[PDB]
Amino acid sequence: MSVLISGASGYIAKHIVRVLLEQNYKVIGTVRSQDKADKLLKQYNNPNLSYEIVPEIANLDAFDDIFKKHGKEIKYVIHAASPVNFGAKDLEKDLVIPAINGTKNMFEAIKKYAPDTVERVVMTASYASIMTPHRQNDPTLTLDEETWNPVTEENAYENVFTAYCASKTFAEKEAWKFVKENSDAVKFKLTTIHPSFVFGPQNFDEDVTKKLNVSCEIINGLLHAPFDTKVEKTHFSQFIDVRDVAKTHVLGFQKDELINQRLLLCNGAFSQQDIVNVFNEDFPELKGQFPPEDKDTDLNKGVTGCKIDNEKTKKLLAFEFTPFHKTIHDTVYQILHKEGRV
Ligand SMILES: NC(=O)c1ccc[n+]([C@@H]2O[C@H](COP(=O)([O-])OP(=O)(O)OC[C@H]3O[C@@H](n4cnc5c(N)ncnc54)[C@H](OP(=O)(O)O)[C@@H]3O)[C@@H](O)[C@H]2O)c1
Repeated sequence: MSVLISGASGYIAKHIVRVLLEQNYKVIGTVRSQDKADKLLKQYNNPNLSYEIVPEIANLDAFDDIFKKHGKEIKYVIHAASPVNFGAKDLEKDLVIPAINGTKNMFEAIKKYAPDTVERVVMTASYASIMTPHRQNDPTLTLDEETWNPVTEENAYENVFTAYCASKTFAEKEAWKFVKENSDAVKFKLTTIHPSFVFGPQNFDEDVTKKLNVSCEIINGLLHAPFDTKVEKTHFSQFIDVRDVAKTHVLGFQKDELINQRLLLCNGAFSQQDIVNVFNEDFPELKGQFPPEDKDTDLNKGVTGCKIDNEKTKKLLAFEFTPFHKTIHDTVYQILHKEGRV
């Protein structure tokens, strides 16, 4: 019963792999290069961990070799690989295609090589496949676990963000379509996880680099912004802590009540200024080294944008989510401590 995790070098995946190893699972991670496999193996230093090389999830039958090799021992699959970095003017080839093709590739590989062996697939979708991007600030829209981003292929590429959100939406659509079309052929049950913007520390301190992964780069850029930088105080989106996201993925293949569930991971609205306020509150001795405190935010005026109804998700998961102030605090502390400032 090993666990296969797609895209094991990224921000969220490294936490997922940490939780899996905490629970004594045997783990096979997918990474682009031997280069990245070598560094990861030294970071975890755990004999239960191995990596296979998948250079490009969009390519033909990308995951077939893994299942030809380990098909008999893999019992659970976490499909977390999807493009988050991409050329702003290659939205199809860098973003939508690998999102969709990586998902078809993973599911077809299971059907071809382990149809009666793989028991559960937990797929990292996104809050982006549930929400409507241009209605994040609309309090009359309520989102729940059965809501879908209505983006179409025609209007998907309005800008880089709608494109990414469409990439997650189209990929998830294909996953459920595959599941409904192959109920009797393949044995695995699918669970999708839908994080909103994921904040929290990098799994390893050494991965605190000059530029972080996209979601935490939001925090990192605000933390290093000149004191006079204009900070938006208007509602931006929902957040979730990476450690809750990692925990949720692992539960996702363990708990039978999470079968066929879309899990909506949000724990609070925020603006950029709400993040900046944590800097000033929690590290007052650094006041002036980053933009100032301002309590006049949408959030502090009762303004949180579209309504999040994830009561079903919270009941199913049963563990309590990490609050915003702590998530931001831990992100910031790890950066400042790495820099020798606190
Ligand atoms: N706010 C968030 O962070 C957030 C929210 C909702 C959902 N998600 C989803 O969580 C998952 C991980 O996101 P993240 O924040 O951890 O960003 P990340 O650090 O950039 O991780 C992305 C992972 O997927 C790999 N990947 C992307 N495209 C690939 C491709 N075409 N072929 C092979 N590997 C590919 C990446 O490897 P390389 O770096 O080597 O290319 C990396 O390991 C993604 O599916 C993302 O859509 C993230």
